[PDB]
Amino acid sequence: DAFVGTWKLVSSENFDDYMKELGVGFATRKMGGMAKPNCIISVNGDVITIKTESTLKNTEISFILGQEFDEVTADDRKVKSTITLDGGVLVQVQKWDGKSTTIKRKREDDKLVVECVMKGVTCTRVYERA
Ligand SMILES: O=C(O)c1ccccc1NC(=O)N1CCc2ccccc21
Repeated sequence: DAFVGTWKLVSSENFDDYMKELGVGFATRKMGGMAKPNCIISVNGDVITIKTESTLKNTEISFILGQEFDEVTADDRKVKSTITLDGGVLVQVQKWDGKSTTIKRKREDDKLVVECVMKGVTCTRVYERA
């Protein structure tokens, strides 16, 4: 849809603070912060696939909107994820150990804008088409 494509990170705001709030350690935050991932989004019927690729870590999820799934995150959290489409926004919640974080993926002009919230910390990651 609006989301399908190959996208490259072009800017990041507050990612270090977000990783800290998630409980990511210093060494991993150091490696993660200077990464410039690509994100490849595809759809085949009910099933959406999001691949996030980088030099030091690749992840992939495939899901059906509204259907909870188990996910191991890039930082090795074992979470329950649910992704829904709300007003053109892909809204992902990840739940684990009584905590949650929300990851919203939105299309804005030429950008794929990713807003990540954990407690008081909001991180914005901006991607453009490769
Ligand atoms: O990066 C993002 O914008 C991102 C945004 C929302 C949710 C997950 C994310 N990131 C992610 O899944 N990965 C995978 C591998 C890797 C290496 C370095 C930094 C990040 C990531």
